[PDB]
Amino acid sequence: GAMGRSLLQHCKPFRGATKGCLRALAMKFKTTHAPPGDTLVHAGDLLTALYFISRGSIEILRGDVVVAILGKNDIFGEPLNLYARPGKSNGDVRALTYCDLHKIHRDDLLEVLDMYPEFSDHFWSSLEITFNLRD
Repeated sequence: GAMGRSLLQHCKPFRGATKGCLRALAMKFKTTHAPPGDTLVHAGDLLTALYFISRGSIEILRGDVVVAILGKNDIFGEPLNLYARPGKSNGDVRALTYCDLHKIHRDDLLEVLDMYPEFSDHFWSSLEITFNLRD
């Protein structure tokens, strides 16, 4: 489907997902369309979603200082497989330009990966989170 094809643009983490696995992931991902200036994550928020940027630019702030710019195929959040509870964000995440993001909630991603344990190992090993927001 269209979402599955969109997710494949994030090459390495989705490499090797079978049709059933990619379909199950795609059903839980949503496309977020953020206009300039919209804040996607506030400092201190629980890190309950993983974000893949499809296009557009994102500002990461620590305090009110811009500390990173993320763009196409960059990823932000925290690895979801390391703790039973979500961490809190060390920074604000805001759109610089119009942005299209693929967003999956933590609970939904972990539930899908329950059904695909070998893919889950590949996913967390090959995920290279561009900006780890864990405080």
